[PDB]
Amino acid sequence: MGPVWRKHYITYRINNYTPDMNREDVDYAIRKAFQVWSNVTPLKFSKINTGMADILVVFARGAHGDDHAFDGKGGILAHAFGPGSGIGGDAHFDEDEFWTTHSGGTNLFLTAVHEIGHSLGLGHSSDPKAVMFPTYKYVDINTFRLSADDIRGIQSLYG
Ligand SMILES: COc1ccc(S(=O)(=O)N(CC(=O)NO)CC(C)C)cc1
Ligand SMILES: [Ca+2]
Ligand SMILES: [Ca+2]
Ligand SMILES: [Ca+2]
Ligand SMILES: [Zn+2]
Ligand SMILES: [Zn+2]
Repeated sequence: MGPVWRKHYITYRINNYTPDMNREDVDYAIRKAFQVWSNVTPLKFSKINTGMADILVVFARGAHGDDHAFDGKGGILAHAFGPGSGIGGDAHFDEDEFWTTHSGGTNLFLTAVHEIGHSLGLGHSSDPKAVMFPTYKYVDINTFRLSADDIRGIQSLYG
């Protein structure tokens, strides 16, 4: 009749690669960040460095055409949205910061999971084990999973 994707296919693209780390690490963090949600949600993501994508990962520094935008080390870690026009879909990371794969300062992968969840279309959870929250909490990329709470939120992407 019939169903009915929303999306099904999430083609995504990076615009530039942060010099703080080597490119492979950069796409790796984001790749894995994507892959997280792609495991729990039926959303079938695909990074294409060449072609047309649904969403775009922005890396700017300071004022990039937002009011708040940026603030160097701290403040906003990153800003992304799903269900909105224009910018909606797209995910803006704090390039001005010094992101790390290891625990270091801020973990790229960690914030990425949060913002990429926004990209799917997630209204901020209220649980500290959940990653969707507006907050930040150091999580083991060893243990690597989502919270039961968070899992309800993400299943809410239908509906
Ligand atoms: C889970 O990873 C995160 C890292 C930093 C933040 S943040 O508190 O610095 N910040 C960015 C963010 O929440 N993006 O979705 C919100 C800002 C309002 C302080 C949030 C989440
Ligand atoms: Ca910042
Ligand atoms: Ca967009
Ligand atoms: Ca940087
Ligand atoms: Zn922005
Ligand atoms: Zn957020």
